[PDB]
Amino acid sequence: SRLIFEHQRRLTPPTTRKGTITIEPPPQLPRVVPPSLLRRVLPMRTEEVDAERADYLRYLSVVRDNVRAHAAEQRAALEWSHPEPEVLATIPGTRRQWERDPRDRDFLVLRAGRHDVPLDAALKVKDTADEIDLEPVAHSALRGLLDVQRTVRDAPTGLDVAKLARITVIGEADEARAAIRAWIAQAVTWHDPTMLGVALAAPDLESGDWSWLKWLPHVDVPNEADGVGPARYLTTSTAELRERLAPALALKHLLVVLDDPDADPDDIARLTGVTVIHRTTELPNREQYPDPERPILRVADGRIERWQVWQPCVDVADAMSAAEAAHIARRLSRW
Amino acid sequence: MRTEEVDAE
Repeated sequence: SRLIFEHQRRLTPPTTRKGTITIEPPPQLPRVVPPSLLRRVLPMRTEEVDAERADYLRYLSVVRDNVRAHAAEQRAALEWSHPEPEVLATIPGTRRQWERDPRDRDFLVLRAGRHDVPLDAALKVKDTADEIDLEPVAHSALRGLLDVQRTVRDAPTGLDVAKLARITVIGEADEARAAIRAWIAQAVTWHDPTMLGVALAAPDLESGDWSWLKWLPHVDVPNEADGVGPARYLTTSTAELRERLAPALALKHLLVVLDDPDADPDDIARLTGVTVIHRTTELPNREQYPDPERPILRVADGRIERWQVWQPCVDVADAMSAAEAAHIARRLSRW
Repeated sequence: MRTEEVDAE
């Protein structure tokens, strides 16, 4: 029925030299004596301090170039490991499909869009002064540097799921199912179908809606045919999906999604990593400062605005379409 | 040492 895949090694994109770039503090406002016309009318004065200013600014330029190289490495890696939700149509073929392993820094991380990643490198200066006054035209430059070259511009974000255990989106219907299908495909595509599992419950499953999990062998079961479908956990009842997963519930990671806002949300959990996803109708208003785990997510036009006290947390969201996911499943069912 | 020096301190 299906072909065979062999565990060819993963390729390595050049990682980050995650060190501690250090910057020398500027000079210390050298005291300038009065010009004194008497000894200035013949035809440690400004010339020397200007020379020193120029030297420090040159040094600063060099450091800026180096940190930009580091930023280039970082964006290169992050683009390599979370491509845009169209290239993934071509990935199921080549030797990079199950290229994610539990030893690798990117594991069970699900891309959702592009915004400012804070440049994991250090950027620490060794300031040792007790409010001594530093030269104005150097300190100004260093300060104006340490704020714009510290955060990478729009970069592939990460909605990691290895330490969330619950995701609950809020907002319009299909805008939600978009980001959901998006990162759920991005998840299944990179990791061995023998390593992580997914579950579904929805009323109109086979209508161009959640049907598309048909050809999915990530939703599979061990030792069961179900006639045509791998496991076809794809259902409409909640506790029924639980029972279909009750033996599978026990590490193969589990990803249970629920297109139903009602029908007893939070009824399996609340375990040790098995993640639940549930689209909700409406929000809490005074949540007790939601834990970074099991958080709240609102879907704007192109934002995925987190819930904190609105901290958009994504400025351009990654959205998928239904038919695209359909063609994804179709292509991937081959190997 | 110029007067204008200490006056600056």
